[PDB]
Amino acid sequence: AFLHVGKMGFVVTMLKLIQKKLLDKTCDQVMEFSWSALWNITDETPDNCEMFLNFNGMKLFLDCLKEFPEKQELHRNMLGLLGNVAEVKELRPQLMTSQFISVFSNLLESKADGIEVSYNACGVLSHIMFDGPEAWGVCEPQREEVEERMWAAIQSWDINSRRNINYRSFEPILRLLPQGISPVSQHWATWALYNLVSVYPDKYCPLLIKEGGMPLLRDIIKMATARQETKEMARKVIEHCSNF
Amino acid sequence: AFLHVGKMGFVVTMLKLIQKKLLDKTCDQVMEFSWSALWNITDETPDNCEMFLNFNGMKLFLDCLKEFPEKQELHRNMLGLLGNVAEVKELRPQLMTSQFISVFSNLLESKADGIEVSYNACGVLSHIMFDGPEAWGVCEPQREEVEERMWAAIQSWDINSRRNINYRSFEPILRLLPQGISPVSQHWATWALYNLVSVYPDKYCPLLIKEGGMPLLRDIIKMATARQETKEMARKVIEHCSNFKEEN
Repeated sequence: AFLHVGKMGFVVTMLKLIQKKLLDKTCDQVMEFSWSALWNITDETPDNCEMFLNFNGMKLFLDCLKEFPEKQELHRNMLGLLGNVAEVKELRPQLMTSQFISVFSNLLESKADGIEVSYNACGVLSHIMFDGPEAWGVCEPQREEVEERMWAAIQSWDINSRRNINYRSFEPILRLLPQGISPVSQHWATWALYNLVSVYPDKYCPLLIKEGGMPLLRDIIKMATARQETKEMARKVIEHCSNF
Repeated sequence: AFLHVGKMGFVVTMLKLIQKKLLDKTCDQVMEFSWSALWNITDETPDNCEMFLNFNGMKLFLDCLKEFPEKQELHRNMLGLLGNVAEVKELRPQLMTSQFISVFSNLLESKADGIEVSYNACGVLSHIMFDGPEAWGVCEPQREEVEERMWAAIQSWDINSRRNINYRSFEPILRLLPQGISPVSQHWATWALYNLVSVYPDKYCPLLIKEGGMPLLRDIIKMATARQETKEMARKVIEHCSNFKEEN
């Protein structure tokens, strides 16, 4: 258990501490904990994502990225937090700026913490791209260029990567499967499931099955808008889950 | 998504800051931050609980309690942390000393931060009681005296108490339902659910339902050996949850 984050204003407490550490130019264990705490308290918790944005958290994120460009765990934790923010459809419009899209697109090539920074940045963009081209009112980083960078990132990851992430539910990922608005978001989501059932089948195969992932992946194989590579990946995900 | 992983260097860093603030005799925001950070990182994370104990956490706890006997926020943070430690079965043997049991039992009557200190002390003791009488050994006070104080504490709390707690999973509470070793621990766990579904149904009815709490509570009501007062609380939880699905 933990305290009541809303009543205690814990999101604000963390962001104030991050601001103090950033001014002292220190990325120590306390700085990294503060971001790790924000990542963890925003999991499936939109009110905490909303409070992060309303307390100017995006500015602290960008300033920390620039002041600490080689701090890999810091980058992982910050991008995990933003991955949770990006799952909230009502908050995504706040991510649709050239400043923010450029950062996420640039992080697709990050080699920090193995694949975690690239993966979480691709997740952020996958939820953004799911809203369709009308939602992309940003002129610089063109949508098609970011999309091609997302395909490049996904294909570059080792499918047997061990991972510094966990999911209590696959529902935000599964929501990217039954749609043709954004094939790249569907491909990211299929890769996410494939990697997890490949490397951690005992935890993630039962999770994927219980939440209805199998019919969703079968539908991908029959889906006109899905790319050949996504259909091939989806059949293999079914493959490992049936063995289970 | 989330990441709940042990971090030896951070547990060590937090314990060192607490020890420093202890020597300074100052329970400032940093002292509260450090204990609340330990509470946060032990949530659903047994590895950080194990590291806390390996790096002398119990002595720091006792010393902070003795140095700062009226600081309610500190007590709430420390007992929150210990509540997470006590969920780990392999770590509970390290809590079985007369020194620690007396401290926890004497917190059952605490009025610090509403009910939070008394509630978390009772939770620590509920997981301890679940281990049975052999684990208690010759620890003092006697196991039956502590059990009676736990019953009394539970009945003293307002069932509609507002709370300074959050659960992301009820797993450690549900673990105390399908067992007959410790009736008081089953009662504490049923109370914990009853309070949360009474006061925060929109959050906790869906969690309890999704995590399989309904069959466990139904089983308590059908168990011939369960205490009627616990059966009636379990029934009220089922009633509240069944009502919840109606509204939605």
